[PDB]
Parts: sequence; structure tokens; C-alpha cells
Amino acid sequence: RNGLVVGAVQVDDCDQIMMITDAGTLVRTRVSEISIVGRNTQGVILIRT
DNA sequence: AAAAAAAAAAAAAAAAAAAAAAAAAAAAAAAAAAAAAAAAAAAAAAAAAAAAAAAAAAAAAAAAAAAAAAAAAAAAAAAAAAAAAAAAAAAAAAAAAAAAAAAAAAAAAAAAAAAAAA
Repeated sequence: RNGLVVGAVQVDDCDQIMMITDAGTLVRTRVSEISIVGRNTQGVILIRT
């Protein structure tokens, strides 16, 4: 897509754990995973960084 | 023959070092277990190969979570001042091969001496 290019990382997570992500240019963040709903292997949703 | 420096007399100031003996620790150098790594054998799971198949991307289309707009408000990060940590550049150095000067052994031959023959 215009926004999405290449799949990067896959992490298994429960419904109350956080996902910390990093960017190549000295940027990161810590997000709560409650606010995103599972979907069936075909879709694009929420931009977190 | 003039200048300069060493050394020695005797009361003063002030320092430095080598070993013995026992018992414990701390460096520092070795054999020797012990496991990576590598060479050279047989051996055996994976790709190949082929036929056969059915599970998920297309396609229609609603709708429901969404990313831009608007607003208010909090305050992370960036650049400018200073103040420390830590590493190349350059120069210096102590043993260390090279050279030169003095001590001990060497015999050739003779002065002086000691000793004895007729």
C-alpha cells in the first residue's frame, strides 16, 4: 500500500499486555493492546507509530 | 709563575642497607583434564519427481470503525552554554651492539748473583 510496504515483526500477545515498537531513526513507543481487535489475516488497521 | 679545585684535619646537621628465624598470603610459571575444532570413513532424511486434489483470493455490496478537521491544553525535545571521559599524535628512553684503552701471560736474552773446581 501507500502506507504499508514490508511486513516486519510478529509477536504473540494477550488482551492486557503492551507492544513496544522501535524506528530506525532513534524513535520508539509503548502502546496498550486493548484498543485493537483481531481480524482474519487480510486487512490493515490502526497506525501505531 | 698566576688561578682553580680536591683532600684532610674535628665538632655539628641529616640520612641509607644486607642477612636469620616461622607462617601466612599473593604472583607467576608449569603438567594435565577437558572440551572445540578439524580430517577422514559410512551412512540416511530431503529434494526431486509425478499425479492428483480442493481452500482462499475475486467479485457483489452494506455498514461500522475509522483518520482528517476543529479545539483546548500539557509540556517532551532541541540547540546553546558549560563541564568531564577517553583515545591518537608526537616525542623520549634503557638495554644493547659497536668501538677503543688497560691488565695478565709470554718467552729471547743478559746483569747480577751464588756456588764450586783445580
